[PDB]
Amino acid sequence: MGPGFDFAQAIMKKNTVIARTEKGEFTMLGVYDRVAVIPTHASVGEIIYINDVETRVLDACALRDLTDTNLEITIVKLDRNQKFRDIRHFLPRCEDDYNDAVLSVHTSKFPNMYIPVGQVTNYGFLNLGGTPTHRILMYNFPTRAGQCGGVVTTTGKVIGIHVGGNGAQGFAAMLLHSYFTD
Repeated sequence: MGPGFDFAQAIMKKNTVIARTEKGEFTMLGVYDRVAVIPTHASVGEIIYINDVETRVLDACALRDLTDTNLEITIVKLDRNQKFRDIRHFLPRCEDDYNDAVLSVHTSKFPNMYIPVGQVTNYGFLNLGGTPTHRILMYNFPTRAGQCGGVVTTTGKVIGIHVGGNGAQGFAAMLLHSYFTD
């Protein structure tokens, strides 16, 4: 409907796949080459379904900060026959607050879904499902089951992936450029 939804759609149309684990279907953001991200609670194993294709996982790493605190991001390298468009130049370098963000989801349950979530706070610490978690972004939208892995964007930046909610607020894990230096 506007330039925010334009940037979000450009990311969804080229840089997302539907990932299925034993814990459900997730939006999955491809970042570069065969490297993607997913919430750590997806519990990625040796095999994952990518757009309903059985795919070997070549590597999977649950990120933690240097205080050894959960970040809720898992970086996956996929045994896929095709590379993602490289979007690392759209990743923030530092922790920040944002205006006018969109949360975008693409699953069997929620195809072509875009939510204007508004202002995004650098919230920091969250007890997420009982797990102390750092680098959390917060937005005042009542997000629901099915939106985990959703991509959070502003115009020109891919800033996070949706990892939870409390019924009134939604929470995303930061994406930082430094996670994807090769």
